[PDB]
Amino acid sequence: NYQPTPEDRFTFGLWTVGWQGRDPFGDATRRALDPVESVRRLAELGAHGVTFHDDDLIPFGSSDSEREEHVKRFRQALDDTGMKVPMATTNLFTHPVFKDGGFTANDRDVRRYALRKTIRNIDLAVELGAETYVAWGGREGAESGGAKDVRDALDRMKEAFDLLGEYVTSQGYDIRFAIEPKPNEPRGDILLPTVGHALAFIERLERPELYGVNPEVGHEQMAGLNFPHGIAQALWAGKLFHIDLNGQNGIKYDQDLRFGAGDLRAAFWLVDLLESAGYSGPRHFDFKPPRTEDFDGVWASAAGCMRNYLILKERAAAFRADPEVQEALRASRLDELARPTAADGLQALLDDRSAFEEFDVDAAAARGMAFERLDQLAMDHLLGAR
Amino acid sequence: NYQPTPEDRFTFGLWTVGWQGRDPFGDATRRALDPVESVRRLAELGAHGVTFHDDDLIPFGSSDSEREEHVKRFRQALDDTGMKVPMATTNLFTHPVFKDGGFTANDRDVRRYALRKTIRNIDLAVELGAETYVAWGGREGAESGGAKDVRDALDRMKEAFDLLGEYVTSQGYDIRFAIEPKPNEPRGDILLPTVGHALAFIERLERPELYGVNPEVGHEQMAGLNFPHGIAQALWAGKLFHIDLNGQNGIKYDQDLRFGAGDLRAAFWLVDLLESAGYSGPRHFDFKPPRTEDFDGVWASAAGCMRNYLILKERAAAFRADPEVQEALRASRLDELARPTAADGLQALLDDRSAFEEFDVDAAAARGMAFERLDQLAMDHLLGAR
Amino acid sequence: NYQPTPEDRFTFGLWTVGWQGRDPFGDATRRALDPVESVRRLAELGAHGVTFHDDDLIPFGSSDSEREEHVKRFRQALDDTGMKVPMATTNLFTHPVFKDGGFTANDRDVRRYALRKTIRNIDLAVELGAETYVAWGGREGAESGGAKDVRDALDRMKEAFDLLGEYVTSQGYDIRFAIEPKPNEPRGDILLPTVGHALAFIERLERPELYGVNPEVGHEQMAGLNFPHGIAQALWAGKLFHIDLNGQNGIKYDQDLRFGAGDLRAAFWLVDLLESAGYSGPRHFDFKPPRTEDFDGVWASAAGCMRNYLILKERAAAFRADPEVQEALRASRLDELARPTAADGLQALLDDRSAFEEFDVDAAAARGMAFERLDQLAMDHLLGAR
Amino acid sequence: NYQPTPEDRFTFGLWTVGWQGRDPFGDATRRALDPVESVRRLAELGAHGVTFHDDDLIPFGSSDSEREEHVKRFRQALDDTGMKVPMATTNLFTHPVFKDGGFTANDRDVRRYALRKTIRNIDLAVELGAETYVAWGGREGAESGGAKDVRDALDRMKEAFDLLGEYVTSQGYDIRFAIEPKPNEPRGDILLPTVGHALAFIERLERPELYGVNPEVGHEQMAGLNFPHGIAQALWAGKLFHIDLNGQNGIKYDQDLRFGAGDLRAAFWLVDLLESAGYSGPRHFDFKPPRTEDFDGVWASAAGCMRNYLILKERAAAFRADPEVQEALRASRLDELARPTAADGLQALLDDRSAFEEFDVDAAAARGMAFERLDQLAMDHLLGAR
Ligand SMILES: [Mg+2]
Ligand SMILES: [Mg+2]
Ligand SMILES: [Mg+2]
Ligand SMILES: [Mg+2]
Ligand SMILES: [Mg+2]
Ligand SMILES: [Mg+2]
Ligand SMILES: [Mg+2]
Ligand SMILES: [Mg+2]
Repeated sequence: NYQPTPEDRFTFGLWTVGWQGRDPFGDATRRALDPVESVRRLAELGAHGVTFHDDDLIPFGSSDSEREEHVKRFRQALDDTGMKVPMATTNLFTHPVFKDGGFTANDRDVRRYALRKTIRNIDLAVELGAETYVAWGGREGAESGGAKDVRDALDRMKEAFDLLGEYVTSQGYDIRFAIEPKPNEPRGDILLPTVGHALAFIERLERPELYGVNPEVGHEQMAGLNFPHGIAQALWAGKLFHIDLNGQNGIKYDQDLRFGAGDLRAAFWLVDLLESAGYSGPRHFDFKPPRTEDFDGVWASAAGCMRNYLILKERAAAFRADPEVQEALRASRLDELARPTAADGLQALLDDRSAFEEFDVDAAAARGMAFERLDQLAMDHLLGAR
Repeated sequence: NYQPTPEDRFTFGLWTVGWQGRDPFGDATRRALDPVESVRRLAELGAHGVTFHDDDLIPFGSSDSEREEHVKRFRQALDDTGMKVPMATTNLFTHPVFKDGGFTANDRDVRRYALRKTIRNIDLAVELGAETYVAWGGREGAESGGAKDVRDALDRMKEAFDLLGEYVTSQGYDIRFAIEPKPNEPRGDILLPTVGHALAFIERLERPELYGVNPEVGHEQMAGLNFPHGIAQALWAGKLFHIDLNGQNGIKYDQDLRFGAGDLRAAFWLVDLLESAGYSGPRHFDFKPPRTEDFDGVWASAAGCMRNYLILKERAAAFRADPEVQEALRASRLDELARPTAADGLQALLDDRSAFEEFDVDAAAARGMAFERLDQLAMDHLLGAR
Repeated sequence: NYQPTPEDRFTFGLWTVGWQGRDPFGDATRRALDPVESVRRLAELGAHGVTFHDDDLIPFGSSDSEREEHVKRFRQALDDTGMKVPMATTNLFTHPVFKDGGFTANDRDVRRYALRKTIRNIDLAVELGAETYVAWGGREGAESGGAKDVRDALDRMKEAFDLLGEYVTSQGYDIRFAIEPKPNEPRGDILLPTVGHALAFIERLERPELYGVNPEVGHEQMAGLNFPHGIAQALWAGKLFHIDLNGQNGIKYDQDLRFGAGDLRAAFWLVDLLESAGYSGPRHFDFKPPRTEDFDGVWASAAGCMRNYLILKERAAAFRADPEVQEALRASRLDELARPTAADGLQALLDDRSAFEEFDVDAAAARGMAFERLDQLAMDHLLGAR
Repeated sequence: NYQPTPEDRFTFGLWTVGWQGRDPFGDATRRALDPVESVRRLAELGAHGVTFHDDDLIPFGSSDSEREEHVKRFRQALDDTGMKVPMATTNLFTHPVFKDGGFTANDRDVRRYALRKTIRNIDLAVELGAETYVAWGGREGAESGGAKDVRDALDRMKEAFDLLGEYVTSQGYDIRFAIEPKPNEPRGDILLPTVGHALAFIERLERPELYGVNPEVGHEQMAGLNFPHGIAQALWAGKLFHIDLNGQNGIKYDQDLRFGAGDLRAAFWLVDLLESAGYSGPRHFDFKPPRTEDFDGVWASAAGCMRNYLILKERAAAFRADPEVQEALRASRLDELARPTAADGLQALLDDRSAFEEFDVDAAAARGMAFERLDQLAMDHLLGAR
C-alpha cells in the first residue's frame, strides 16, 4: 500500500540520510555514509534521484585526481541504479572562511572565492544532468545592526547572481537557478528571509527569467507563515522551480523532520495545491533523521517521507472529486472568486448603480460563507472518515 | 529638550489618538473624539499633519449633505492650525459586508462595492492634498485552506489595483499607492503577509511605478522578521513610499505600542537607516494609546512617539559621526562591502588565480570580523555612555 | 457515524456559539442568541451541558428581580432538555472598571469589588449544580514594566484566592477552583502565563487541595509549548480539574478555532493521553465560530468539535490496541521508562560497577531508539492507513 | 567608566569564552582555550569567578591520574588569581549515549550511568567550593509523541533528583540544586520547559528546600515570555538560587548573545528587579561570542556583558531615586497595589456596601492609570535623557 515508484519523482539530498547527527549541543551518533551506498539504498526504496552540495560528493580540498575518482564512483552508482541528479548546490556555509557569508561577505576576496567555488560546481552539475542549481545563502546576514549595510549587501548579492547568469549564458548551459529563503539560523537574521523577499529580489536581476525560488516547508513556518499560501504566490508568478519538503513544529530552530510530521493539515493543503496546479518538478526531501536513530531508522524515516506524500495525494484527490465537496465549494462561492470583478471595465463599473448607490450592503453582509462545513468535509477526507 | 516642530514631518492617524479602547475582550474605556479636536491637540504637540480612513472622517452611511458638512468642518480645522493631510486610506474591514475581504471577497458584488467605496475616497484624498493612498487588506485572507484559492485571489487583487491605477491615470491625479502588509489578524493568514510579498506582487501590476509599500514596525515583527532589514530592501528597490512607526513586543497580537516601546534597539537601527538614506516622507505613527489611559495619557503617549524618534535620531547621528566608530567600521570591512566584487568582469575573475587556485582560505578564515566591538560602541552611543 | 451522546460529556460555553463576531477590527456579524435557544440547540446536537460567565446569563447591572427572571427561564430550559451546568466562571474583563485587572488591579476598591462580584456568582453556580469554578485572569498583567510590581501582584492574587477558599469552606460548598492560564492578550503579558506557572502558584495557597488548573489548547500553543506535555504534568500533579478544547495555528492572536483544527497531531496525542489516563471531567469547548459564518455555520462548527474528538478517540484506541504498536513500544523501551531507575537504593547504585566503572558507553550509545518507525505507525493510524 | 570589580560578583562559564564556534551548519572558527588561560584572562577583566561542566575541565574518558593533573592545574590558576568557583554542573548532553536523555532516558542503564556521572562531579564541586549545582536537562524530551510517556518521565526525573538530595544529605554537603529550564533545542520539546514548570515540579520532590531554579534570559524568551515577570515569581517563591544572563532576539534558536543585546528594555527591567529585591547570588553569563570573532572579539564581548549590567544598574537606580518618578508611581497607584485587599477579613468584606451595593463602577472606570507617562519617564532614564 502506498509504494513509491521513480515516476513519482521523489528525490533526496546526500546530506539528508547522510546526516551524522552532530547538533550544536552534541557529537555525531552515526558513522558517515558513502555516497555510493546512499544511492543504492535510496534506489531500493523507490526514489527517483539524489542531489548534492559540492562538498558532500568531493571532500573539501581534494586534488584534481581525487576529484575525478569520487565523481567516477558516483557516476557508476547512478548507471547501476537508474537514479538521476536533477538538482545540485554549493556549500558556502560550513568552512570557517564563510563565517560572514559567501556572496555578501564583507571581505572582497572571500566574495570572489565564493563565486569561483560556485562556478566550478555548476560545470559538474551540468555534466551530471542537473536541471536546477539551488543557492541557499545560509551565512548571508548578521547578528548585529552595524555589521552589515543591507543595501550594499543586496548590491553584492545582485552582482553575484548576475555574474552567474552571464556565465551560464556564455557557456550555453540549459540550467536555471533557484534561490532558497530562510529567515534565520545559523545567522541571527538571514538576507532574503522568505519566499516573498526572494521573489521581489529576482525582479531586479539582469536576466530574471533564469531565476526562481526553492521554498522549504520548515523555513517559511520558522516565520509563522502559511506555506501553501507562499507556494501559491510563487506559482502565480511562474517561479516555482523546485521545492523542499519536510516538517516543522512551529517557530523554533530548523527541525527538518520527515515530511508529514509537523503541521499535518498544512501538508495536506500543500499536496492539494501542487497536484491541482500540475507542478512537474522533483518532490525533494530536505530532512534529517533524528539523531536518536540508527541506520535502520534512517531508512524508515526516508520511506515515511514518500509514504506520507502518497497518502496525502490520495486524500486530496478524493476531496476534490467528491460531489458533495464540489457543491460545498459553490455554496462558499469559490466559483465566483475565479470570475473577473469587472470585465466590463472601469467606466462601466463607475456607472453601475448596483455596485454602490443601490447596493444592499445589509443583505450581502447577512450571507454566510459556509466555510466551516467546507473545512469539516476536508477534515473528514484527510482522516478517512468518508 | 527634544521638542518636535512641523518640519520634522510627524503625522498621526485620526484612528490612533481616537481609539476608544474596545478590544476583543472589553468595551470602550474612552469617549469618542471629534476629528476637529484631534487636529487641534496634535497641532499643539508639534505634529505636521493627520491621516484618515474614509469612515473615520465621514460616518458610514452618511448622506451627501452630511458628508459635505463633515468635510467642511475638517477643512476649517486644517486651515486654522496649518496641519496637512499627506496620506489617506479606505476602511475595507470594519463593516460586516467585508467579513471575507474587500478586493478578494468570494462574492463578486462585494468586490465591486469595495472598488467603488475606494474610488470615492481617492477623490476626497486628492481634494485634501494627499500624496499617498494606502491600502491595508486586513480582511483579505482565510482561516481555513479550502475557503480561498490563493491564485484566484491574487488575480482578483491584481485586477483591483490595476483598475485603481487606470482610474488615477485617467483623472490626471498626482497620487501614488502604498500597500501595507500584515501577516495575520484579523484573518488567520492575510494575503501579502510581509514587505517581501508585497514588493514581489507590485512587479506584476500593469503600471508598477505607481505602487510602493507602507511597512509597519509591529507587522513585520509579528513574523519575527528584522524590520530595518526589510526597510533596506524596500529602499533598495525604490519603493518606500510611506512608513508606519510603532512598537511591538515579539510574536503575538498586534500591540500598536507607542514608537520606541517594544524592540528599542530595532528602533535605533531603523532611525539610523531612514536618516542615512535620506527618507523624505512622513514619519507616521499608527499606534494605540493603551486602554488603561484617560485623555491625558492619550496625549502623553502621542508626545512620547515623537520624543523617542528625536532622541534616537540624535544618538544615531552621534554614532555615525564618531571617529572611533568610523575606524571600527573600517576594521570590520564595511568599506569593502561597498566595493564591487568583480568590476573587472567575469572573464578576469575566471583567470584570477588569486581568487581560487592560490587563495589562502586558512589565512582569510582566521581574520576576525570585530563585530562585537562595533556593536558595543553602538550600545554605548544609544545609552549615552559616550 | 461518530455521533455524540450526553454520556460523552461534551460541554460548551454560552459565549462560544453565542459569539456575535465582534473582533478588534470589525463589528458583529451575527445577532445575539438567547441563552435558552443555545441550550435547546446544543441539546439537539448531543451535548451534555453548558457553562457560563455571570454576565453571559444575567446582563451587567440587572436588578434583583430581573436577575431571578433570567435564572428561572434558564433553569426551565435545563429541565426541558436534561442539560447540566458543570462549570461556571466570572466575567472580570469586559467592563472598563477592570481595565487594569480584577484581583490584581492597582486600585484597592476595584480589587474588593472584583471579589464581591465573584462571590455572588459562586452562590449561583452552586445553586445550578456546578462542580468547578474557573478563574481566567485575562486583565491581570501589564503592557509596561513599571505599571505592575509582580511580587505585590502575586501577593494580591494569593490574597484573593485564599479569601475565596475561606468563603467556600465556611459555606460548606462542594465546589473546587480551576485557574486558567494564558500568556498574553488582552494584556501585553498576563500573570500566571502557562500551566506551569499556575501549578507553582497553587502550592503557595493556604488550602492547595481546593485548586487545580483549566488549561486551554490554544493558550499553551500561544507560547509555542507542547500542550499534551503540559497536560501530562498537570495529571502527574493531580491537578487537571477541567480542560478547554479548541484549535490554534501557532504563535499569534488567540484564534479559538473548533477542536481538531489547528495542530491536528497535537489533538491526536491529547486525546490519547486523556483517554489513557482516564480523565473523568467534562470535555469543554471554548471556541469561536468564525465571523464569516451565519447561524447554520455556528451549529456546523459546534458539531465538528464533537465529531473530531470522537474520530481521534477511535484512532488513538486503535493505535494502542495494535499488537504491532505494542511491539514497537517495547522496541523503543517505553517499558523500561516505566521501571524505577534505582529501586535498589542509593548505596547499591554507588557500589554497582556496571553503572559506571564497567559500563560500556559505546555499546549503549550505538542502540537505536526506533522512534521514527513508532511515529510512522502513529501517523498511519491517525490517517486510517491501517 | 563602568569598570567591574570582583565585588560585583560577575561569573562566566568555561564553555562561554571557550566556545570554538561550531554550530549545526559550520565548523569551529577558533582554537580551543586552556581553562587556565580563561581563568587568567577573565580575572584581568574584573570577573569574580568561573563555572564548569565536568567535561569542560576534565576531558571525557580521562584516567584518574590525568583527572588529578587537570584539577591541580586549575586549582593553581584559581590560587594565583583569586577567582572563585560558585557553581558547577554536569554535561549530560554531548556524548551520544545521552541522545535520548540522561535522567529520563528510556534505557534504564543510561539513567543509572547519568546519576553516577553527576554524583562524581558533585564531590568535585564541593571540593572546589561551589555553593550551587545546576542541572540543565537539555536531552530530556522528545521529537515525537509516542517516544516519551511524560508521566513516567516525570517519575524518573523526580526519582533522580530525590536520590541526589539523599546523597548530599548523607554526605553533609552544604550545596543546593538549581534546575535550568529551556523550552526546546536540542530536543523538539524539553521537559520542564519554563520557570513555572520547574517551580511546580520542585514542590513534588521529597526535600523541596534543597532545590531552586536557574532561569536564563534567552530561554524564557524562546517561549515569548516576559523574563522579569518569571524572575519575580521565582523570587516570590523564594527559589531564585542562581541566574544566567545573556541576550536573545525573540522566538528562534538559542542565540546566547552577550547580555544587553537582544531585548534591551527587558534587560533594564531585569536589573531593576534584581537590585531592588537584593538578589545576592552570582551574576552569571551563559553567552557565546559570535563565531565571526577572533580572540580579541571574545574578550571584548565578555567585557561588554559586564559593562552593560553596570550601565543598566546605574540607570535603574536613577529611575527609582527620581522624585518625579516616585510621584508618578503614586499617581499610577503602585502604593495601593502593595496594600492588602481585605485585611479586615472575609466577613467585613461581605458586609461592606461600599465594595458592591454602593460602589460607583463608572467613577472608578473613568480613572486613568497614567501608565504611559510613567513608562516614558523610564525610557528617558534608560536613554540618559534626564
Ligand atoms: Mg531546514
Ligand atoms: Mg532546504
Ligand atoms: Mg498594527
Ligand atoms: Mg498601519
Ligand atoms: Mg482562547
Ligand atoms: Mg478558555
Ligand atoms: Mg541558552
Ligand atoms: Mg544556561
